[PDB]
Amino acid sequence: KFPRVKNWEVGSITYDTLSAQAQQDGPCTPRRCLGSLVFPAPEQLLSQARDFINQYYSSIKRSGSQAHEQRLQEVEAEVAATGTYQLRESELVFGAKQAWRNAPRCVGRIQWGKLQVFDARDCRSAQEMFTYICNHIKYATNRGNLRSAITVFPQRCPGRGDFRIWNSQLVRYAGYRQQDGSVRGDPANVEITELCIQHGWTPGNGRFDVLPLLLQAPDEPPELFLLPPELVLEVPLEHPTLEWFAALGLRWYALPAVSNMLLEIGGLEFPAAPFSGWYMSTEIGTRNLCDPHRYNILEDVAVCMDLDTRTTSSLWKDKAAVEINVAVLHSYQLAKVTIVDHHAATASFMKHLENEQKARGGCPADWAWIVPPISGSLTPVFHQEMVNYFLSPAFRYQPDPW
Amino acid sequence: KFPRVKNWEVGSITYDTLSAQAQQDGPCTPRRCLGSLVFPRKAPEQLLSQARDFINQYYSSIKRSGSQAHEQRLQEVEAEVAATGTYQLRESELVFGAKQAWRNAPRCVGRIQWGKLQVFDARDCRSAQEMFTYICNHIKYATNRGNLRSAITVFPQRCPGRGDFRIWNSQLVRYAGYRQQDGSVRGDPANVEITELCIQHGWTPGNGRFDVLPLLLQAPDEPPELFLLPPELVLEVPLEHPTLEWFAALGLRWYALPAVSNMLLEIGGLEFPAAPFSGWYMSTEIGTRNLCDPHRYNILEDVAVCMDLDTRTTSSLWKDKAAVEINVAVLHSYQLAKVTIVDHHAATASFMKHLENEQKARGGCPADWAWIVPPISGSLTPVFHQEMVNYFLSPAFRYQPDPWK
Ligand code: HEM
Ligand code: HEM
Ligand SMILES: N=C(Nc1cccc(CNCCc2ccc(-c3ccccc3)cc2CN)c1)c1ccco1
Ligand SMILES: N=C(Nc1cccc(CNCCc2ccc(-c3ccccc3)cc2CN)c1)c1ccco1
Ligand SMILES: C[C@H](O)[C@H](O)[C@H]1CNc2nc(N)[nH]c(=O)c2N1
Ligand SMILES: C[C@H](O)[C@H](O)[C@H]1CNc2nc(N)[nH]c(=O)c2N1
Ligand SMILES: [Cl-]
Ligand SMILES: [Cl-]
Ligand SMILES: [Gd]
Ligand SMILES: [Gd]
Ligand SMILES: [Zn+2]
Repeated sequence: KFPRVKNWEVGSITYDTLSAQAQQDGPCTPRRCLGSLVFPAPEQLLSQARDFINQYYSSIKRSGSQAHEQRLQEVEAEVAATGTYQLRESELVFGAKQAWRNAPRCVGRIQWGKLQVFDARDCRSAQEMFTYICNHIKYATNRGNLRSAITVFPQRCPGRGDFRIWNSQLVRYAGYRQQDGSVRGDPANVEITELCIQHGWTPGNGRFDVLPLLLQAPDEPPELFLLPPELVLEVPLEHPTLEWFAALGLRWYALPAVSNMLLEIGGLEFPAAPFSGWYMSTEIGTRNLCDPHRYNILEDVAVCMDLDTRTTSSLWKDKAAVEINVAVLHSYQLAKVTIVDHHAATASFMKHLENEQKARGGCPADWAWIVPPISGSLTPVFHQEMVNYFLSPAFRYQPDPW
Repeated sequence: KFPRVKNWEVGSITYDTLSAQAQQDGPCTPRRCLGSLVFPRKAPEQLLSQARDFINQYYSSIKRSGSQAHEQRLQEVEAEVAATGTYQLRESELVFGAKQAWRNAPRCVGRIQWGKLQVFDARDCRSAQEMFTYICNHIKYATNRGNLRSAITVFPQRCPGRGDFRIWNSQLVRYAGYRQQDGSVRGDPANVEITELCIQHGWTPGNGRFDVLPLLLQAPDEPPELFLLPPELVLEVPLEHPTLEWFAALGLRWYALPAVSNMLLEIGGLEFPAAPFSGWYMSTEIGTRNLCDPHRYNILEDVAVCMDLDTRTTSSLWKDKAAVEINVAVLHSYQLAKVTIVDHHAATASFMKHLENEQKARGGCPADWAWIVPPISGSLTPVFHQEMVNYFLSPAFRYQPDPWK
């Protein structure tokens, strides 16, 4: 049947009819659920291309029109002639927005219709890739008034290497392996930091050293590019009432610009299509700064707050985490950099689910990722049953290029 | 092959081979995951296969696989099923099966304790009055003046020709929820339906926020019978906060003993529709879900206003701050009352140890990530960073239909 989906806070029931159109298989079976796991031929391409073109023409209310038929014939004729095809720019924009819309782990999808799409499919060199990336960062950052954007580099094609951005985000802090095995800076980025050093980057020795970009043009080794510091907007973290918090020297960057995912549209694959929006504050204050395998600053802050750190039942961890999240929100607002707290974001996502139920009959959503990492059940999404499935166009994980 | 399971905090990787023994289907398919749904679902040769599997589990657990006793029990069960359509557990098997069902429960974070369970054999029970006796003795034993002891009381199994024993209440201790004319609820909205059933069956209702409900106890083929718990049996904890002195004036309280009474215990193909079990609370159950859920007592905004927090904008994180202090109050108050309680940090740390133990003992552990991760401070706990595999093993505790529907 269609899954029955309940909201336990309100008692409201929906049926996800959209899931019946799920393209690819996920990791679960009737025997066991793997929903919590982080990492789950012209005929085939033409089949995906036709489904996408049909999708697009349905969305603009032109199904079965002459333009629809003409576009299908164009795609068939191009695949027959070349083994691949080119998206019209309107289709690329639609495809990128749909891939965002379809992303089950994105709580920010209320924004999905508002996406600046930079068409870099004419890109030829890593140097030009860098210029596109800087223009993206400048546009999206917008002096702190963040604007969602994606830059689409040339698609994958047979007999030619991919464009790749080796960095997982356009802005990443270095992580330096110390002699005793610990990390200075961001442990998430030890591997890319060492790759940057291997390719000729002179490392810093700070906790928040912005990494250079490793940009790979087809069939070339990656090339190192330094981001101009004026392009990388950062927010020093301070707290509204804990005056010592600023002295901790914590900071984060304004622009979450994810650069290692593959964008798939109509069977075409764009291995370099960095996209950016703005942060939800728990990403910074809870995960990046408090994860034990990231900056792991929770106990430092708890020491500064004079909390009792050797009984768990004092909830010192929870109190310290809240004040770090408060500091993130306060600091981005003070700096006039767009940020959304986890209450506002989850409330907007509930509105999104409602919109999508009416628009498409459901919404693929990954509960474990949508529910924020603090205050889970204080947010409405905790009480919302969700159905997780894969629709295309999509953003996919892909192997690291090295 | 077997699911590869990663802990992202440590980077350690295991394979859940136990999942290959999953005995029932869950709700997910390769096309879509339904892991976040609360309620996923809903003979002689099938009974024998489940019985043989269970007997094999039992004899393996005591390291007597292949013994004459093992073979005799298999033959006896097969003969009993052939002759009577069913069979009876030996007392030792019942104890093992109850503990296994707890061990197998994917949504239970407290399973480090699974070997420590007092099993009361009430399979000789004959009436609702006798059910009440067993229940009162369970509550008394389990409460233990606040030094809580995990226990289960197993009433007679389902059997053809005879209705079931059922406890209609979802827990042995529940606060009444009284629907008001404006649609609001006085008391616990979770219990509106059982409250109305108690009233329909002759209970004179209170009008408080924390009125302990009577028990509706159903003997086979009888309408349910109403029993009031002696108030001295029901240990309760008044809630205060160590530094927010007005908090005590909220008049909030909760009960000591979580005693779940509406789940079905399945052991070796046998079904025990009345098998209430109790342990102790994890503090987030009370302080985060029961008190702060918008559809439960919903106290968050009133606490936040009394804390003088700015409730006009969400980015002050007033909800988070108020919820933390409510959880502090629960922990402080139970400790002050000398009633066993575990905070979510301690509980999840112990569950990580349990996962480690079970990897070695059985090659895996069925776990429901969405239920194991606490409802506040999720990623501050180790379980958030632990990938989990959810699957159904038997013996098991299962949901079952309400007996009035
Ligand atoms: C506009 C504001 C946005 C907000 C507040 C937001 C929020 C988030 C958050 C909190 C996550 C989880 C990330 C993590 O935990 O690591 C996420 C995931 C994701 N976002 Fe959004 N997002 C926004 C815009 C966008 C845009 C513009 C795109 C693409 C066009 C996008 C695509 C995705 C994808 C594909 C994921 C899944 C990543 C994965 O599976 O690892 N998001 N988003
Ligand atoms: C000893 C201390 C224990 C602690 C701290 C504990 C903790 C928990 C918690 C926090 C939940 C989630 C409940 C909810 O959110 O509604 C749970 C569920 C569960 N517990 Fe445990 N538990 C304990 C003992 C037991 C015992 C003794 C049994 C049975 C013999 C048991 C069986 C279960 C089952 C079957 C569930 C799943 C309920 C469902 O699926 O709705 N637990 N436990
Ligand atoms: N607002 C936003 N955010 C956002 C959205 C999508 C993806 C991400 C980044 N997702 C990172 C997931 C991750 C986290 C930690 C580790 C890691 C690995 C090794 C050691 C320690 C940590 C690895 C990964 C990727 N597998 C952020 C945003 C970005 C663009 C638009 O909106
Ligand atoms: N420590 C323990 N705890 C625990 C363990 C298992 C089960 C439960 C109770 N599980 C409650 C689930 C629930 C929550 C809210 C509603 C509800 C329904 C309608 C409106 C509002 C709320 C309904 C249900 C039952 N489906 C507690 C414990 C009990 C026994 C041993 O250990
Ligand atoms: C193991 C577990 O899936 C992992 O820790 C997940 C849980 N939920 C998440 N949710 C978000 N938004 N981001 C994450 O990285 C994760 N990590
Ligand atoms: C919709 C969602 O499944 C529901 O709110 C779940 C989430 N996780 C939970 N986790 C626990 N421990 N208890 C619950 O009742 C729930 N409820
Ligand atoms: Cl990030
Ligand atoms: Cl409860
Ligand atoms: Gd000091
Ligand atoms: Gd005070
Ligand atoms: Zn699943």
